[PDB]
Amino acid sequence: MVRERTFIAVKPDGVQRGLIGEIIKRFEAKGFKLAGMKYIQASEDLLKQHYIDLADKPFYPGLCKYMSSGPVVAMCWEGTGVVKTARVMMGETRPADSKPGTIRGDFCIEVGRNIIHGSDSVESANKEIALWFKPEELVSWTQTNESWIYE
Amino acid sequence: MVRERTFIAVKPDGVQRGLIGEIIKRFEAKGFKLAGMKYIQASEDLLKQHYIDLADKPFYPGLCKYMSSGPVVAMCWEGTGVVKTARVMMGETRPADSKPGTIRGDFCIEVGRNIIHGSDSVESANKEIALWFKPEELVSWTQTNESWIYE
Amino acid sequence: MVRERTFIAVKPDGVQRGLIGEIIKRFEAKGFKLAGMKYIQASEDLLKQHYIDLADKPFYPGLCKYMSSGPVVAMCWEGTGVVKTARVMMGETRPADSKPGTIRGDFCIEVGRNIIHGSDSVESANKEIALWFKPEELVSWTQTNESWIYE
Amino acid sequence: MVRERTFIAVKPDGVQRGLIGEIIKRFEAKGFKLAGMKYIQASEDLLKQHYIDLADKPFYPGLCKYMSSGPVVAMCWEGTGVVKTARVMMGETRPADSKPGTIRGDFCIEVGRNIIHGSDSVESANKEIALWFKPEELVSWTQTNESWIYE
Amino acid sequence: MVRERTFIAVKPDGVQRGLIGEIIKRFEAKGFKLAGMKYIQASMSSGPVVAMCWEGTGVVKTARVMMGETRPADSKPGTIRGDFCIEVGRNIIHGSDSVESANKEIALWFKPEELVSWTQTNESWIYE
Amino acid sequence: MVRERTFIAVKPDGVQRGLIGEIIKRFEAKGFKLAGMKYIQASMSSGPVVAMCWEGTGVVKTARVMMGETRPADSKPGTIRGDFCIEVGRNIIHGSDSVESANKEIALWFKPEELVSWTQTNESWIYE
Ligand SMILES: Nc1ncnc2c1ncn2[C@@H]1O[C@H](COP(=O)(O)OP(=O)(O)O)[C@@H](O)[C@H]1O
Ligand SMILES: Nc1ncnc2c1ncn2[C@@H]1O[C@H](COP(=O)(O)OP(=O)(O)O)[C@@H](O)[C@H]1O
Ligand SMILES: Nc1ncnc2c1ncn2[C@@H]1O[C@H](COP(=O)(O)OP(=O)(O)O)[C@@H](O)[C@H]1O
Ligand SMILES: Nc1ncnc2c1ncn2[C@@H]1O[C@H](COP(=O)(O)OP(=O)(O)O)[C@@H](O)[C@H]1O
Ligand SMILES: [Mg+2]
Ligand SMILES: [Mg+2]
Ligand SMILES: [Mg+2]
Ligand SMILES: [Mg+2]
Repeated sequence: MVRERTFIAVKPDGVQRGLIGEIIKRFEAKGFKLAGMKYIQASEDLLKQHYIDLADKPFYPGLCKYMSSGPVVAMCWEGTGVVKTARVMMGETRPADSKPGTIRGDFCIEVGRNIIHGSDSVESANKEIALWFKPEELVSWTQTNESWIYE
Repeated sequence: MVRERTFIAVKPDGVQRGLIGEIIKRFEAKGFKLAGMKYIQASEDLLKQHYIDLADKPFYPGLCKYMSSGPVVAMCWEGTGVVKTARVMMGETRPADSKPGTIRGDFCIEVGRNIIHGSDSVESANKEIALWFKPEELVSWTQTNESWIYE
Repeated sequence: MVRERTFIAVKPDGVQRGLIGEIIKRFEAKGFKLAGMKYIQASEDLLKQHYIDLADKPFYPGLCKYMSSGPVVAMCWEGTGVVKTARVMMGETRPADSKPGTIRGDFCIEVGRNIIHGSDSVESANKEIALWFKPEELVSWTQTNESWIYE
Repeated sequence: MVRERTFIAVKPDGVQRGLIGEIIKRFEAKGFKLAGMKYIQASEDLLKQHYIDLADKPFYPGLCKYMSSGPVVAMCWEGTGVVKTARVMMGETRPADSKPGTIRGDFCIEVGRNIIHGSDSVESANKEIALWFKPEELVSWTQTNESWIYE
Repeated sequence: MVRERTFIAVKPDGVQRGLIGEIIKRFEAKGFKLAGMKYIQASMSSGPVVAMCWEGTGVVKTARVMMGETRPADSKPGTIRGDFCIEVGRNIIHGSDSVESANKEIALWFKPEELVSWTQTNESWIYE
Repeated sequence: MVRERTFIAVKPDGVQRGLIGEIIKRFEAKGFKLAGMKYIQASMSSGPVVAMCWEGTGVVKTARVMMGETRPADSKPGTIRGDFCIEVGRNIIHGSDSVESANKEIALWFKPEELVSWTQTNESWIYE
């Protein structure tokens, strides 16, 4: 019964500013299915791998330390088109360019404090999910209202 | 003053997923006036006429079938530019193309389970409202703060 | 498959103050099932019958005229214990004695403007539902998530 | 400073009815600190131990069976008086006796589908937290505005 | 008609934790009328407070009910202190405990210029 | 650090329709800092307005985005005008259109005493 998945994380600013439930609420209200979830303080080296494609960018060392500075909520969300749709729901990388109604549009201001992460593509999602989740931490179950979300 | 009216329906998935109140609340908040409301399981005959323009589309027979599967909330809403504005508030026909902040943007995933209907034009609204409501079932009244909504 | 029902109405102040959706939202969120709904401007004589047991009270003539002064949303809600549970959700007859968290506790101030009505007992509900609803206006359907509300 | 901790679980009906975010959001809003969170379909063995005190109750075997039917959200929350206060926020064991404003008061109907669990005491919390979480899975951190929550 | 009035303040912890709008929304939703509002660091004085005067039938006692008990521990869910805080020294909001207190507190915090006379157009749907 | 500041007013239709708290909650949620607040009938003057000064990086243009277009008809859902109103003459809120406008509007509506200097303790989670 399996459907596309993506990796979503509430960043340390999201946790510190009390937005975990508000963020999850939006993904539930959309009809997406929660397949995995954990709360951790990730190591700086874990984040260096998560953001490996950015290793040469000037903000990278500070981004990885920052993302390891507090707990994060790591999540796997599942549904048709969830990878691209979640990005839409978050807004742009820069909150300044994110529209009201989006998570970043509604809740934050700066690119370095943009509360949330979502995979940018299916292949990125597959890598990120495997990096953060062990296979047994991914739950298979079926939403009773699946009939009303998918024909 | 009598203003423009549109026909809005909460589809069976919208009723089943408990979004009636949320949808009505968005229209009240916007400033529009409720002019008619009933709750029915519509006949397939009625829906075939409702969607008569799409009678040759592949999805037509399934659409009408599905829209008559359960109760819907049928509404008439009144206010300046309410036809085009209600459509903006719902989003695009496909939720995948709808923006966060809109009803479909926030709440659903698939074009076949897109929780709500709105007339696409004034002429469409005139036909639909007459199809769903008897004249005696429409309510004319004046919002006390209508002067804070309209100059 | 039938379960207890009650009659709930959004009074004219509830409609005028934009609380229809907020009220319905609360009954949906609770797990109750919407069985019937209509929007009407009820006659003063209909209300005189609705409130017949109060015919000798000083506020009665003014209460019946008032309740016929604007549109009301008439509803039948269904579920285990719904009659008594809905009253709890509304608060006391007097908003002054209704606790925050209740509909009257949150949204109004005076006994004569207390936004909502609910049947006080099963026998009252049976009478009120029959007075306001024709039998065909009552919808039989089954909430897909009934399994998660009732064991 | 290390403060009191409690074990809180979103039950399978709570997950299925899309109330994860809403529940977490209430605990964040109150000022409590998230100290642990995982998402699992628990073994029936684990639940039999979780509820071991109720092993002779008629509802016990069905309870454990049901709690292992789907994924639950397992949580550790931290703060002054969090054990007794979390229980207040959920309501009474039976939703019928729970007040509007509480989680069960707002969201459910039956004692067997009462969406959430909280430890009934500190000693119960110590056992439950150890049963559901390995030491390495609990997160110690400091809320930046903790000084606006505690003097 | 000028109705009963009470003093309500969002305390510095209320301002710091971003609860100003949430508190105001509750009093507006209830049907009470905002009569006065300012934002000041008074000369507790650990930061800005929102000082307010709300007006309506029985607003003094009702606003206290809406806040919850003095201690959040004794405050019920649905109330402001019940939903949003934990400790007695960090209980986010203040409300006058009587008409006399209210009258004194209003006079202390507000100049008469700062109490605005107006009528909610929906007043006839709130007050008989 | 003193950051950029803009003038925002809840218009009389905004006050009359009970949207003050809702508007404030949006600016608090976004992470902007309330710098000044009053409530007055200015000498449009058809009733009370809530006058505010909000502070943060890019607050002038961002607050305009949060409001939506000048006309609610062109305002998108999610925005204040998009969610809550219909006509251009009843568009509930005002925001300065530039830093220069903001500076002038703030000076016009607020005395320097009424701009409170403070720091959100969560500032380090909003600003790098
Ligand atoms: N110019 C920048 N300055 C500081 N931080 C940045 C910048 N660009 C990106 N970041 C941070 O790095 C994270 C990952 O970057 P990237 O993968 O490019 O964006 P996204 O999160 O949209 O996929 C961003 O979410 C943001 O927190
Ligand atoms: N390609 C499609 N496949 C399935 N159902 C569709 C498709 N396109 C439209 N529908 C359904 O038919 C309904 C009516 O179509 P249409 O009138 O074109 O759109 P709208 O609802 O936006 O007015 C849509 O709301 C949608 O639920
Ligand atoms: N003392 C009173 N003064 C004015 N109106 C009243 C009074 N008591 C009751 N009412 C109005 O009459 C309605 C019906 O009264 P009743 O059936 O006694 O209360 P309830 O609505 O709780 O069943 C109330 O909801 C209220 O609007
Ligand atoms: N009489 C009952 N019938 C069915 N299930 C029950 C009954 N009483 C309790 N339960 C279930 O067992 C759970 C555990 O019981 P208990 O520990 O007594 O209550 P609480 O959950 O409030 O701590 C309850 O939350 C409820 O879901
Ligand atoms: Mg990237
Ligand atoms: Mg169409
Ligand atoms: Mg009665
Ligand atoms: Mg127990």
